[PDB]
Amino acid sequence: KVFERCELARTLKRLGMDGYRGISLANWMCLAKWESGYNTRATNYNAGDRSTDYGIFQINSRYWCNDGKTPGAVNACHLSCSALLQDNIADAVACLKRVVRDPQGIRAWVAWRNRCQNRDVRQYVQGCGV
Ligand SMILES: CC(=O)N[C@@H]1[C@@H](O)[C@H](O[C@@H]2O[C@H](CO)[C@@H](O[C@@H]3O[C@H](CO)[C@@H](O)[C@H](O)[C@H]3NC(C)=O)[C@H](O)[C@H]2NC(C)=O)[C@@H](CO)O[C@H]1O
Repeated sequence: KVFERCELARTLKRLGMDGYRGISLANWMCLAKWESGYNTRATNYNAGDRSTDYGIFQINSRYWCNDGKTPGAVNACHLSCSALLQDNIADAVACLKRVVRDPQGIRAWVAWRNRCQNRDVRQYVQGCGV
């Protein structure tokens, strides 16, 4: 499903996203916007290493989830990539929390790096009452 901006903001806040590991909700909002357009069914196949990015947060199948088709997969989230394609994003949020705990943190998300890092992201949560 495709979340409406404020609907997503409220869901993430409710799931403990606001300030997680020091990262703001607006930053998470910007990340989701540019990674998937708030679409939980979004998938991106990377011909290079044969890995795929899954869900609203576009989490990669080589290091975080298992899709059974990616070489050298690590499955750090100990979760099937299918759970990252659900309308209910609780599983995705739990894996995202694991992803960010690694050394490079939020820099793990290229779209966030390109369109959010070092920029003003206050607009993504404006008028959402979060
Ligand atoms: C959200 C998402 O799935 N993003 C993907 C990126 O996370 C991914 O980058 C790679 O992540 C792994 C795991 O964090 C990096 O290896 C970790 O790096 C630390 C410190 O360097 C090391 O101590 C860990 O052992 C190591 N993990 C393992 C299991 O080896 C890896 O270096 C990251 N790659 C790069 C190029 O920075 C990228 C690329 O795979 O894809 C995103 O979709």
